[PDB]
Amino acid sequence: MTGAVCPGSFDPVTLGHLDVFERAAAQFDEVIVAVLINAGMFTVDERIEMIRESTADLPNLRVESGQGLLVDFVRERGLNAIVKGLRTGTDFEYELQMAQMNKHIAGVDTFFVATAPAYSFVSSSLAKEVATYGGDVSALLPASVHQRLLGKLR
Amino acid sequence: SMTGAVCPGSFDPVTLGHLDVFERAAAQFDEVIVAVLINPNKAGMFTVDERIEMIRESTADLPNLRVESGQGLLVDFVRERGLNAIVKGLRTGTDFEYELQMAQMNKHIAGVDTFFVATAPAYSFVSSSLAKEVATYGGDVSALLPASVHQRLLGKLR
Amino acid sequence: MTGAVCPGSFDPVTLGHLDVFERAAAQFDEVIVAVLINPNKAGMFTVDERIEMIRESTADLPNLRVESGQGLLVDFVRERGLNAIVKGLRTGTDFEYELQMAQMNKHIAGVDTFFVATAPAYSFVSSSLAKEVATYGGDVSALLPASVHQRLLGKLR
Amino acid sequence: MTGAVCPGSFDPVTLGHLDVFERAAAQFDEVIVAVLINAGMFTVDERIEMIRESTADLPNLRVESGQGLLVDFVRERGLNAIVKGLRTGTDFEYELQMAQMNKHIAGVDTFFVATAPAYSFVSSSLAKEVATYGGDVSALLPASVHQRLLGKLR
Amino acid sequence: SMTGAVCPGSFDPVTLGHLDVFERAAAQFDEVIVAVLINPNKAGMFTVDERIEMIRESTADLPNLRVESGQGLLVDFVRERGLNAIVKGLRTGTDFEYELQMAQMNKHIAGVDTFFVATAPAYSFVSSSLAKEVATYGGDVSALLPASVHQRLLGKLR
Amino acid sequence: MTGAVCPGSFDPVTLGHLDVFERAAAQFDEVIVAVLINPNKAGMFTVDERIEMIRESTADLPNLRVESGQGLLVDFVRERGLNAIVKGLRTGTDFEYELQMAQMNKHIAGVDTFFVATAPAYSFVSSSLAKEVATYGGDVSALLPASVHQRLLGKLR
Ligand SMILES: O=C(O)c1cc2ccccc2cc1O
Ligand SMILES: O=C(O)c1cc2ccccc2cc1O
Ligand SMILES: O=C(O)c1cc2ccccc2cc1O
Ligand SMILES: O=C(O)c1cc2ccccc2cc1O
Repeated sequence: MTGAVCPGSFDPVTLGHLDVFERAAAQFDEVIVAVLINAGMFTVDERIEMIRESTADLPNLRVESGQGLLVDFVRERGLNAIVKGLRTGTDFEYELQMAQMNKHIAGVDTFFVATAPAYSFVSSSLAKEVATYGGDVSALLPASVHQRLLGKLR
Repeated sequence: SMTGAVCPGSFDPVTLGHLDVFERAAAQFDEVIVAVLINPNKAGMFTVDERIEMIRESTADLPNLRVESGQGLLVDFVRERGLNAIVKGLRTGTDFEYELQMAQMNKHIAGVDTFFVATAPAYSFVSSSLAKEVATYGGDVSALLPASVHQRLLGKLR
Repeated sequence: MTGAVCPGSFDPVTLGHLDVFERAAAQFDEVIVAVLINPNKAGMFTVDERIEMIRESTADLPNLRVESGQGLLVDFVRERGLNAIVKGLRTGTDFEYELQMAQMNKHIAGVDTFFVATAPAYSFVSSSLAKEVATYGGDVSALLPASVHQRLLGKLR
Repeated sequence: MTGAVCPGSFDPVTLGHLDVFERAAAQFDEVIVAVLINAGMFTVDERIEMIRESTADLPNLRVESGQGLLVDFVRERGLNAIVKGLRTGTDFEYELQMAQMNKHIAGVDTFFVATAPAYSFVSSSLAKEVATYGGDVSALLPASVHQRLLGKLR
Repeated sequence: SMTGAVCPGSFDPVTLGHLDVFERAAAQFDEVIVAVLINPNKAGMFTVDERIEMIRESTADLPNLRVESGQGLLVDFVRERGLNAIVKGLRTGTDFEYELQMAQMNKHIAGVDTFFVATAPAYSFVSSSLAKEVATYGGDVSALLPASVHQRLLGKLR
Repeated sequence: MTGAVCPGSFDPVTLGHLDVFERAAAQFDEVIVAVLINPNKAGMFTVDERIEMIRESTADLPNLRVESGQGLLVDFVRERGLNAIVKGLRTGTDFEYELQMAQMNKHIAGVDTFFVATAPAYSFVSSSLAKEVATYGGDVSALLPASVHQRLLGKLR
């Protein structure tokens, strides 16, 4: 009965995120993608849909929204592990501070894994920015997500 | 002879990480001034008087440390009090590259030195901002703050 | 034939920037300083002021020119028939973010980014820190070109 | 049937290592501590004994020695995950390079987890050095290990 | 006008990460010299001639790039050839702080500039040393090295 | 009453080190430069040479003294009734390792470590890089005190 939570705002989910989801799904019996309710581009419902569409081939993964402390989200589902992806530009020092705080207040472990090099420079924010000015980010997002992004811009 | 250093911050609220730095500064310098920043824009959770009071309660055993508020250029605060050293603490999550930039700038414009000290591992992941955030949602940060600060913090959230 | 673009908001240009401009001008046949303007946030200096301050402090570099733009840097670069960006490094540079942007810029447009460390004397000035220090009276005269310093004090007063 | 490998030379195992072992053991069904055969202080057999003694309360953990590529060690046991601890002084950039190489050549994922703050500054090398000159490292090593270290020095 | 840069290393053997840097330098400078270090102490896997040959095969499409061996101070190699720029690549695992130190030193003693460029993500985790180590134990690094280098490497291991 | 120890192998002392010595001497009542010797590896300079080069370049600091030692730094510090180390930071400093050692030193002996950044002009010299550069003829005269430079060239010849 192993399991981990993969947190984020995912506005929108990128192939970097999906790579991490797939690795978590391959190494834990159960994975929950935790979508933060927090001024963004997609609604929570749209963000969940896009992740669900992109993870249809991962039977042991589900997608849920949440608010407040991540460790409460994790513990209320009977788990005590977080899997977080690393990419170029991740503020790792801040992630370490939060990992140590999260272990202290709730006994939740955080496992970090590097995203694949091909997806190591995409972020939700940079993808939106580049797409806004007509840059081609189609190789960096799930095909579904890419078309919905184009819709939001145009 | 008379040595001295300034320990700067907003301290909203003071944490055990801050206190650890205060104690080390007070042990190594004849005089220490904790400089509490007043910021006219972003008003935090505690007033400047409340922040000073919380620092004074926490540093009651440090006779050579005093607490003062201030505004503007830190190196002016320092030099106005006849000193020319700043002691700053490092924790997990400190933007150290930015701290180094500011240290080199402060040396250049006013001849003030900056000494960095790492907080104890037990207190290395607390920050004022993260403590407030965790406490707001009912997380237990009582092991990371002075006892009286924790009491006051619970009060401000109700 | 060779050429590079040196990008920034330059609000105002510092001696750190000028050091990088000079090195690029010495190593490439042409250099274009790209003054990138955000149409949705005014800086301290207008575009014409920014360009004027750069021109006055680069007058001894015959192969350097200054132009403003907005939107994607790689479009600015490519529309001028170039394929290289030269970016300075200083103390406090978010290099991980710069690397992310460099890899994205190469991916979307085939543009290369070359980083160069600014001289130690100029390694701790930034436009933002110079403005902050000068706002509260600190002496930044040694860190900014003559074309900038008193104009900066002017804006603050 | 989840599982991970925790690699090292462990010469000797520290409480920082043990903290990582315990977290891996809590989050994966099976954990293998992989002890490198590589000029050190303890023999491979002694290093294994010390880890086994220190992990007696972890029923799903075993300890084995090995040589050559770590990913071959991992894959030959039917697993494809490595759990590696982080401490103050870890050369993380090099660990990331190796993680990306290991994923490329064998499809093995590497999960990084920060050791507890109390154990974040001990290393096998620094513990030996300090102990050699009479420094007290008893709070940083398993009680068994500490006494055997004293034996090797005296 | 005539611009130029030197790309230094031991290249034992050259990798696709190196080649990526070579290609970018050759695209941006009128002339590029790949400088192959001879070290009298630590003799690696390939002789200097073999290393030069492997680089030349890999750079056959770069007419403005040439390969030369050298010894001693890199800035002397650079200045002796009438140049004053070095182009160095960055990958995962590069000791960048040390590279910055050396760049500032090289500017100070000889007025030589150093331009850093990040290798493509696909080639960002290969290094000469790690490629040899993985290959020695039968790992497949053929996607990370030029085709002829891979062939030669398999030969040296038998 | 107050005091700090400035440790290193100082083989040879650089202007980066001297900058740190001067700042410590200005901020503490006494400063001891601790020349740490490895009995199992000879450096370029003997202990007496190292100490002599430091004394000659610190003659204008009346509250600084120079002593050699070996073994645990914290024993050197504590046996002199002190409890503070002052260590310089430069470009290329392995700060993560320095932090690890600082936390260990606090744990085993209660000794505090204060880090200070050396001046930008001296931020890229190290004993090791100065020796390497000078070995192959590079000019490091501006990075080392007069007490060192020609003695260094002497050793290399
Ligand atoms: O930082 C996050 O990504 C985050 C995601 C959450 C997702 C669901 C509930 C709480 C959450 C808290 C977070 O800090
Ligand atoms: O950044 C600070 O912590 C700071 C504190 C001050 C405290 C008193 C006066 C000026 C100050 C300036 C600062 O930048
Ligand atoms: O780096 C290691 O810690 C390591 C441990 C091993 C342990 C057993 C077999 C191979 C191994 C290879 C390694 O690189
Ligand atoms: O570090 C190097 O890669 C290096 C290469 C050289 C190549 C040719 C001549 C001198 C050289 C000096 C170096 O430090």
